[PDB]
Amino acid sequence: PKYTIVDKETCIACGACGAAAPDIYDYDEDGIAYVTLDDNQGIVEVPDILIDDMMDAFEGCPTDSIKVADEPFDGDPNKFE
Ligand code: SF4
Repeated sequence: PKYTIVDKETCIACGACGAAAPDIYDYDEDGIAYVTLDDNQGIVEVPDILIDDMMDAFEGCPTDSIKVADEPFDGDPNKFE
């Protein structure tokens, strides 16, 4: 499976990821992206049909703030660093 999460500390509120994958990423009041599937906890598996959109958003993020993994993040966007 695949899991995703936003490191909100490095996000620059550019708007690209919600356009590339609107069913996965949205923005808080401050314009900072988060994963709507699981309230940015990195615990809900991304549906198979959405993986291509997720990878588009991941590759397109200017500051490498979107994370992807094959194992849950359990709330920590920096788990795999
Ligand atoms: S693409 Fe990256 S920097 Fe831009 S809003 Fe999404 S997470 Fe933030």
